[PDB]
Amino acid sequence: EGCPTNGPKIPSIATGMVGALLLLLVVALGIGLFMRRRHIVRKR
Amino acid sequence: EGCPTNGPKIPSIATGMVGALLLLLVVALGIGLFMRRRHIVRKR
Repeated sequence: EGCPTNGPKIPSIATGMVGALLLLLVVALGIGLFMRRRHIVRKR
Repeated sequence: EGCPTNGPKIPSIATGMVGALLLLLVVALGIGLFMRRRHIVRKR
């Protein structure tokens, strides 16, 4: 209105939270599928 | 010197690349140690 008042805004650092979550899910999918596709043998 | 010239500088978005890599390594360590510590049984 007249003076600078902090409101509902997100900083730049937040970028790390988004990219982290996104990639996190991507990595999880890669590993899992890797175990499924890749065969497995019983070893003592 | 006189006019605005782009140089060797990094934007804010880069923050996502750093946090992603850092966390990525952290998560990898957690999972691994989890498998090592946690016992395992042979199941068909």
